Amino acid sequence: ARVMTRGEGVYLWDSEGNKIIDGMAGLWCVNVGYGRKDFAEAARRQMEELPFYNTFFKTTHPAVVELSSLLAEVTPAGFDRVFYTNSGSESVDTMIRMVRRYWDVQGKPEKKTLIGRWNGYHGSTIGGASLGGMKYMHEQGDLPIPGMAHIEQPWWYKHGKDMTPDEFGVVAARWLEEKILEIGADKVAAFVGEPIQGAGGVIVPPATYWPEIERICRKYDVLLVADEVICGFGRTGEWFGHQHFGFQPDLFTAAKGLSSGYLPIGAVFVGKRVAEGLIAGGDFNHGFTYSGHPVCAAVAHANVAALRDEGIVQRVKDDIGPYMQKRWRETFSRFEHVDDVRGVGMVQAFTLVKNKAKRELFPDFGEIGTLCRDIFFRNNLIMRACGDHIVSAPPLVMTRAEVDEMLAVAERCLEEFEQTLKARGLA
Amino acid sequence: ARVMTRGEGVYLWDSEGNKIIDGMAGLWCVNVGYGRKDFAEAARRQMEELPFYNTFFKTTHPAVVELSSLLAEVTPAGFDRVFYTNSGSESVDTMIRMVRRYWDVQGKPEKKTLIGRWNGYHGSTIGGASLGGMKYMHEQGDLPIPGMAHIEQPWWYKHGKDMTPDEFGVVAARWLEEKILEIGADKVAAFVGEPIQGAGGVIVPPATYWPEIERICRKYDVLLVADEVICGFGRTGEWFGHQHFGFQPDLFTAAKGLSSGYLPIGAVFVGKRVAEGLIAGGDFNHGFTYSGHPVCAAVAHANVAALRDEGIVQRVKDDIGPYMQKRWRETFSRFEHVDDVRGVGMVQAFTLVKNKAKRELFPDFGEIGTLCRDIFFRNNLIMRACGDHIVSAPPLVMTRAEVDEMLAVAERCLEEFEQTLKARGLA
Repeated sequence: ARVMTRGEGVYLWDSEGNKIIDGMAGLWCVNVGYGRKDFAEAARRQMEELPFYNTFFKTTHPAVVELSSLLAEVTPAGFDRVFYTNSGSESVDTMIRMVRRYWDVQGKPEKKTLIGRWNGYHGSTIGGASLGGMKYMHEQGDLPIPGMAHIEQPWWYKHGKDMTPDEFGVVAARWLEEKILEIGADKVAAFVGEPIQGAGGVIVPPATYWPEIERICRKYDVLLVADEVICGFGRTGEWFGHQHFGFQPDLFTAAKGLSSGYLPIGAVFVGKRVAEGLIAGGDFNHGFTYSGHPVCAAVAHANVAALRDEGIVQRVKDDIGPYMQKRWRETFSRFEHVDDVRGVGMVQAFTLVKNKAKRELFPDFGEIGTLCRDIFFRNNLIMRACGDHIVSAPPLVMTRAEVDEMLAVAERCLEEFEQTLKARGLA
Repeated sequence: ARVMTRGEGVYLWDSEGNKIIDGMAGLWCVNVGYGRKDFAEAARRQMEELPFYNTFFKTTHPAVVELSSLLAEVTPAGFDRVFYTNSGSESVDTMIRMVRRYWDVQGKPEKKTLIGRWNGYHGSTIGGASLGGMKYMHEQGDLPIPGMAHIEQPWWYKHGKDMTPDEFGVVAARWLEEKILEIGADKVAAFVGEPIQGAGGVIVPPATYWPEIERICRKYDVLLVADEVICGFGRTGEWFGHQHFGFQPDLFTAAKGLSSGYLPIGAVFVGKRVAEGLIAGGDFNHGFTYSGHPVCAAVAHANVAALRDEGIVQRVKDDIGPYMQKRWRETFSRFEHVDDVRGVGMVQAFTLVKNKAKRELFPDFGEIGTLCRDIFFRNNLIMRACGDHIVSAPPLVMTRAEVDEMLAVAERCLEEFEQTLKARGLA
């Protein structure tokens, strides 16, 4: 009977008048928060004026031109080429086609294999699911399609053995070199990864990881792609997660965080090297020119402008981010069954564990996470479980009072969670 | 710089006040025509009120519920299960995954091959391009992905030899039986086809074709899938092209015709048998419940309501359709280098040919269509060239005056085109 009635800021309300804290910002994407009535006006105006632009005209729709110009002001130097899509999933599928076409154009038609990671998520298309490494997605299908390979994820809690996180980062990155050499560098087109793995559980790699991944890609002349599905548009305090981790990808993909989810959209941001190679090839020219639904572009422009002009991204970096990260660690580090408390900017997580001292996970990874999640939900807090990882990505506009409000509810729920563990003898 | 400034009804206007006739309704999809300010109000209202619906609630967004209920009132019996997407390309990719999962659930994981047609078009994803039969899309890669096969298209003008269209329909459909038997029925999941091939040049199959295709699919336990990317939402005078051709697909895919292109959207309409088979599996349940961007759904609802309530689809069947078809044939049948004048409802075409009597096509199929297309554009009429086929699919609301206006401009260009052939000695 429970229906959602409205949203404002970080809150949702139901038909019974109950306030719900959205600690996940819809699908990790409602970065400016709920209730942006100004976006509705942007959509209305664009649709009344010119919701279409026909290819009969050799020019680009002014709404799309304006969006691309704003994006160029906020994206790293050298990403003047943007190919618009309808979603993060389509962005990934397009990027796969682009990376393969680039090598064809270069006269290296064998260079077609993309390398991803286990527990990596890259959307839901046949191609994206194949690049992804989600156990259940490959489990129930014909995946992966040819020319896809996977390396283990940089999850220190599980795989670190006796290494420090920094030592482990180097070893985890070197799995890419090992895989490139196993396949043959001349068969490898790209490595693709989320700066922080989102759906996998907010797996935050060690500081040593991305620099070594980047060194390895450059050494073997393999393209480097960041999937900014979740880290894009201010989530880490930088505009894009790759900026936080300090690597410089050749292309990066974006999902509906581009519009804070208010209309469906995505994009592939294409760097100078690949853009020039594809422009010589010619078969993405239609897309580079005529991609982007004008009404969706108008909403995304309003959203990106708000992110910049209202100082929202800067505020994550300098203000609410450090506050959230400190408070997050203060709140959860004391629990007997919580470990690997982690996060940066406005994405954060922890893992529910059987025994901290032994780094021992619960068996049937996910059962305990579901149990904890159900408690959060009963208490009108949205934070999700990915296996036994608990994850949070609230709207970036969250105030310190709202941070503290959310944490107080979560803290109460964790106390309940541990009581239920003990009472069922699983502790 | 020639820029588009506005659209109304069947007309587009440029920056220099020129009135252009859109004989193609955007991407074959602007079915209610341009200037629908009421669609803008629907989008505004939905975005102000509730543009999101969170999975925290186990209910469906009211705008999506309302859209699905309306669609069920106009779609064929048995398609109560709809899975929304952002585009026709995503619909196809989703449909491929569904068809494969359905057989997985039935305990037949070997039944994975989908059969399409040469010159068939099913969107731009890796999966869709592989199912499609566009030669250039394939060799611009290492498509198709595995588990895809193709049969020849039912194009009588080229492949009919000395059969009548109806004899040829049976022959062209039996190519499917041949391919199923070659592969083995136990390895074949589905046959997929556009009721009329759109991008392939409005190839209209003989009346005998679809019933034979259906007989074959049912005999060999192969699913039958209609791609309604272009035939959908009133184009043939029926709601869907499969209804015109009198076949019952097990699933069918839709593109942004669902919203007349005003916002990006698509859908997979899933028949009772496949829906029941998937609901047992459980892994499209999230999509079946939570698919559909609510703002896009509100615009699509307004569009589908207008198509029904303003009598637009019925008018194609009983009124403007017959008129267009009669006038089209009256206008083009007389020309020396025009043959196979064809169409139904508001989709129509012809083929530019070297010699009618010999059914001889121009060499380098495409050069000639382009030169005819160029004349059309110079005279501010948008009709598309697919190889040497000239195609038209105007907004369904086009009036008799506008039909005659359009054909008058087309006639002048064809009168011109043939004069230009001789002057080059290509005639």
